[PDB]
Amino acid sequence: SWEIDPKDLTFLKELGTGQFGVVKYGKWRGQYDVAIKMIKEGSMSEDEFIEEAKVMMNLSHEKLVQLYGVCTKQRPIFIITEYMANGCLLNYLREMRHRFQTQQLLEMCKDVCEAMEYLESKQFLHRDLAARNCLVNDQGVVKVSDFGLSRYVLDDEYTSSVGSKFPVRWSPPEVLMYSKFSSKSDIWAFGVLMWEIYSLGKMPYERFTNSETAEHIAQGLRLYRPHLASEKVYTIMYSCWHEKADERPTFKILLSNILDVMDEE
Ligand SMILES: Cn1cc(Nc2nccc(-c3ccc4c(c3)CN(C3COC3)CC[C@H]4NC(=O)c3cn(C(C)(C)C)nn3)n2)cn1
Repeated sequence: SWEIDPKDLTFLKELGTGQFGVVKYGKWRGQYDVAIKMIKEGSMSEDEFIEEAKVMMNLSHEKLVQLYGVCTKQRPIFIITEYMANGCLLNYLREMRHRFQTQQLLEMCKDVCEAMEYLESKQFLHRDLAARNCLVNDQGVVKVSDFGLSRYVLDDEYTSSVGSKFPVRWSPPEVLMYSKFSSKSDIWAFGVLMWEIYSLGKMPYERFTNSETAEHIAQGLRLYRPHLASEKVYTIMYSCWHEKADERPTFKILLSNILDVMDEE
């Protein structure tokens, strides 16, 4: 049921390369757009991912990039997902031609927050939430992508909290200090994502290295208000960065807060 026949795929354009190698745009059965991850040899814990894929198939939300199936009888294995015509949110934000209105930026936050409230309701962690792991469709809707996949990455530079690819700038102090992941580390990352959206894709802590960032966060330094964020919007993103994880909100509370600011606005 989770298996797609790779003979049903037509490959049409290369999208780029991520942690697991090349991703392509194609058609399924001559008709339906898909994205196809071609998993590079050595990059993924494949047997564990294949077992988890059964669970991921049943995650379905309008603001989550849908997993359609896997092709596992051959190597490389393929992961087939919903196709998002406008690519990753980070690059979308950096395209100044869009001249975004702050109401559009708030709606991007709401899109992500609805997806994360859904994953929270299933006790499912994203584990690498960030604008680079969200995607944008042809209607400008933002959806959350590649949730949970961090668990199957074999590259130590990504897994090690001091590795060159670890998401230091999206991590709370208890992750940096103790590798304590929880719902509340996804919360922290979501606040950084809101900051990315309102900063039109600037790098968080852009004047600092990863090592310096970890030191400053531990000492209580925080990101500060982006020029395009109202005071009420900044209060929501800042609430995600309480030092004490248990003082951070849930995604349900964050969603209610975002909807309130939409009414103000
Ligand atoms: C340009 N573009 C793209 C579309 N559409 C579209 N639609 C659906 C999916 C995709 C897509 C999804 C993921 C990735 C790419 C594409 C390739 N992408 C390149 C740079 O930007 C093109 C790099 C990132 C890659 N990340 C991973 O594979 C990945 C990462 N993780 C971790 C969580 C870090 C473990 N796990 N999997 N792209 C339109 N234009």
